[PDB]
Amino acid sequence: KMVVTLVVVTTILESPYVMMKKNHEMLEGNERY
Repeated sequence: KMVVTLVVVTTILESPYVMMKKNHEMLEGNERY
């Protein structure tokens, strides 16, 4: 074939500021919180 030639945002779980979601285990990323 053609051959080539060569922001960390921290927080803590405190209500109502940061709370867990309902399906938190079934989500990933920033949508978990």
